[PDB]
Amino acid sequence: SSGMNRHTDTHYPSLADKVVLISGGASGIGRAFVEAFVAQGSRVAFLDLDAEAGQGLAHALGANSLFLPCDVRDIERLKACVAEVERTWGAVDVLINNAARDDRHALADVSVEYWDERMQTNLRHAFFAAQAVAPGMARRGSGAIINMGSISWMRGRPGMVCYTTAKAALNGMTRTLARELGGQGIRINSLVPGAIRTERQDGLEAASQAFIDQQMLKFRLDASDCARLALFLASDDSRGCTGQNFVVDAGLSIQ
Amino acid sequence: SSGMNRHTDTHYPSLADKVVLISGGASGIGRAFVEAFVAQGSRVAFLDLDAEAGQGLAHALGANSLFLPCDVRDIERLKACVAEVERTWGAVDVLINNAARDDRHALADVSVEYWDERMQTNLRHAFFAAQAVAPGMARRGSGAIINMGSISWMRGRPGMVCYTTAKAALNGMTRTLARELGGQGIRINSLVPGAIRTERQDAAGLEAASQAFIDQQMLKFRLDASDCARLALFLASDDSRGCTGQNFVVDAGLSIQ
Amino acid sequence: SSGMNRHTDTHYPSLADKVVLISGGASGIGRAFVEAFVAQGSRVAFLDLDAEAGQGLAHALGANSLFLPCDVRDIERLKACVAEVERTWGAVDVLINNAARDDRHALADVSVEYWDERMQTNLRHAFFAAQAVAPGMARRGSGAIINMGSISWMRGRPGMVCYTTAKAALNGMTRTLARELGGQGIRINSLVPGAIRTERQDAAGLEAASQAFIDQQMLKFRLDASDCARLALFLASDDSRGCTGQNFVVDAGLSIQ
Amino acid sequence: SSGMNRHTDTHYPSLADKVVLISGGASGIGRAFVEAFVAQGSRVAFLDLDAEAGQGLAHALGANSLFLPCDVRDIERLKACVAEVERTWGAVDVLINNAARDDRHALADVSVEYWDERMQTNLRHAFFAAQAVAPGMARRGSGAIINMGSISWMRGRPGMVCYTTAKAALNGMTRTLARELGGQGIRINSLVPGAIRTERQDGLEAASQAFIDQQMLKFRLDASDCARLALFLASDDSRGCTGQNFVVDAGLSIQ
Ligand SMILES: O=S(=O)(O)C[C@H]1O[C@@H](O)[C@H](O)[C@@H](O)[C@@H]1O
Ligand SMILES: O=S(=O)(O)C[C@H]1O[C@@H](O)[C@H](O)[C@@H](O)[C@@H]1O
Repeated sequence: SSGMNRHTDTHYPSLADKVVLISGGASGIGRAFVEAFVAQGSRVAFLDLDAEAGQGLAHALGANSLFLPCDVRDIERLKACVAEVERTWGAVDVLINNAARDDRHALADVSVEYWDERMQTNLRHAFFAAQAVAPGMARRGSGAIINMGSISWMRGRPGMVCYTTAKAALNGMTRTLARELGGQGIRINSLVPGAIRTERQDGLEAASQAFIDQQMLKFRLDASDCARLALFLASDDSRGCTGQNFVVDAGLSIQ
Repeated sequence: SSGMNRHTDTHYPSLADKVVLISGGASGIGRAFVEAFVAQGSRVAFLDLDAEAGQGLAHALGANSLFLPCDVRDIERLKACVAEVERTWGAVDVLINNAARDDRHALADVSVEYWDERMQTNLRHAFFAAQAVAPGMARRGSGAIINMGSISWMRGRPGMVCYTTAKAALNGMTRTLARELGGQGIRINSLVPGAIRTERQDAAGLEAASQAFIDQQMLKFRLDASDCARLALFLASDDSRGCTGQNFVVDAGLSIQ
Repeated sequence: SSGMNRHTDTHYPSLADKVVLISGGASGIGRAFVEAFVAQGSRVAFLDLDAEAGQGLAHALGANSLFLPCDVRDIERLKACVAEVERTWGAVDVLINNAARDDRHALADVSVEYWDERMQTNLRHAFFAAQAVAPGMARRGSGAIINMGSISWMRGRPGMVCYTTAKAALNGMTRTLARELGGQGIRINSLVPGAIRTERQDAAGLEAASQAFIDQQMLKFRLDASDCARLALFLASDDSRGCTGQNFVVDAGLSIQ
Repeated sequence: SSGMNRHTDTHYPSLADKVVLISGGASGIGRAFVEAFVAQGSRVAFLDLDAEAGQGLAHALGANSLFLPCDVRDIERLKACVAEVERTWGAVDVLINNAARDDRHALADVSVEYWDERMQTNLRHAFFAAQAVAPGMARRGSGAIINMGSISWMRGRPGMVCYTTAKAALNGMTRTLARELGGQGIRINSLVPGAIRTERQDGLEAASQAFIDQQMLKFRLDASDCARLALFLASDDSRGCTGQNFVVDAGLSIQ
């Protein structure tokens, strides 16, 4: 549907028909992933807590989109969501661990409850999602995982320790998973965005200018920038790339 | 006390009388830290699950050593241990988040409970220990934190996802905490060992695996606990006052292959 | 032309008509770049020392290919090659600094002359080529530079100090040039291959060394020139418009061991 | 002499009597190295182009200091300086490749001559100095090399391409030299300072404040900070450390 952004004019034949699963798929960056892969003729499942946003997006994208309600905190539901995707469409080809919560929080204010919940929301699911997709990928002898990283921990960004720490954790999990699963044909990399303009983000003008001034390239990045990178990392054109970060940040991380 | 490993012949005057707190202090690398700082005239508190090992080591080291029993999974006890150190000796000067569990485990087999507990044992405590020491450090306007890292995740070592992932997490937490707390005078770095010969790590066979480390390393000798302790002393002293947010890798080149 | 490796089935509309300049273009990885961009409807100029290889390849590819003979050590010729490309086709859109010499050499034996020439062959040209393309890019307000990096220095590979040192130098030059030129619309990244099977790299024995790469890699297959070209196309296209200052490693995991 | 800074109160017994060689030793950071190691009872040789500054410093430090005039561009003189140190005191124990020129220069203005000279002044000597000291170290079965790095290339600092590029080059040379020479007992690491206040550096107040605001620790670093790190990297307390960077920058590189 021509009202939904295709994100790129590039055409990746290797993406047609591939089974893509994306967490936090109903808004922002995750929504853009969903749209971009749909536009490449992939069969795209997405998970999200927001049922009405989820169903509206699936309605807009049509029958090559599948919306599954899921609180990623709930690993049991997460593994059921995976099982359901497998039954419908077969083994996942591409997993994008995208779901995350970047609510700001001061070091001194974090309680044990808040820490644990933030870790469950930002880190734990990425591991279990990978664990769930892996055996089916291995049966086929191929598959691709993309962990959404962040330059925040790289730049040592203060004021959201749980989020930055989870993100840092994914940096390592990418490397060890790449080794653990590479022998099975599965490649795992991390897509690492800079400051991406989305609806959810936000004096807005002022903060946007500060990003431009800090960046090497003097324009704002958006969700399309992420999705273009994702398509490449999913396609057969990145077949030899594993264990690695790919940073799309207009230079924000190098200051 | 006359039989104790001092770990180095170096003397750091800035370490005398400093309050040092170390988790997993009763054996292996943690024990070496405790000995080394004691030998520099620091006041060293240490936490460990093993009460008998803890009390024997504190008895051997004497009155500038303080052993507090603590399961680091238990945040409430962790915070009580800190508060007790503070009441005894004042604000902590040096925190070393050392406690960890590197038991091997297969990716495919990890359950939700195993994951959570491994994360609590390897990661969570390091944040809360930091949070507990911070206010007292800030009141003074100075302090140092050392997070024990690992080259395992850097080398993408398989077969212990929870441990390597926690270690990678500490890599990030170092950087953000360094920024968040630096305005208060607190510096935070990660000490990142390679393959350290210890009693646990030990437990040809052993000989063969030890040779493979030497063959893979750039320097052809086995690193031990003392190598870690010497690095820790430097990172605690006034000679590293300006260093923060950073890794310091003591690995004889194992991570560069 | 009907017999030519296209390298990928992907189609990048943004690459059509773009002016692509590639050093060491006549063989191996450089030749693959030339073929791949030609297959996307780019206008591709390439530089190489080997005149007969160069002219045959341009003859095989046709009128959207332009071969300029060039010794990259000779900066004057390098700048003349650039100016000639500019006059033919306009401002370069994509520069790929690919020319290099990875001949093995012992640390202890390197002379002052060998060092200088190896640095001129492996490093110097990449800066001057960048400097030559920059003004034309800036006039348009857009452009992309790709510096061929190597995992060799990352893995601290011995036995070719000048090559690994040049490659490490490019790692830094990428970052500073990205900042220095980004205000003009120019993005700059490094494509960093692992162990690429080529005719030269080839020249059990071969079989045994090839197996050792597979055993050391995370993905159990040999990478080739096409793997590099596919990465290059992405880094040149509008799909990487926002990426700058960065490494992109295509190494099947060889650098993480 | 109590007019010359000792830089630290720490005492490293393993440094007593060790033969230390430092390039660009007569001013700024290099001078501080010379003073600090002298104060630890090392036998310290230093190289510098400035003969009067060199001789004044050697005069202040006494007979455990040795000043050799040397233009590091001249590799022949560099290798003679090394040979002379070896003859006087024996094999070098510690080499600090410090000599460098950080004159600012725009990308478009660099000529071929300027590039080559900057590379000879900033990079080439570090390799040849290492090559010269190595065989003597290997005979003994021990030695330590410290390459002065810089966070400038890490932070992608514009406006001095030759300097930042040389510095980046040393980052790699450290790793490969560590492997090449490790089997001989020689360790090689890079000491990587942030923005160090020296006499040569420099509205000065304003620029100094901007460094404090950018840094995680809110004080200015000085030459002493570098020397304290150098002593550790030279001593037996870092015996197991090789191939690595050690960054002393108050957090400036993580922004
Ligand atoms: O061999 S590495 O994993 O590269 C380095 C070492 O890291 C440690 O934290 C592990 O507990 C060791 O078992 C391991 O040997
Ligand atoms: O084996 S690595 O040195 O780690 C990767 C590869 O890097 C290339 O630039 C070298 O020219 C190859 O000869 C080498 O195989």
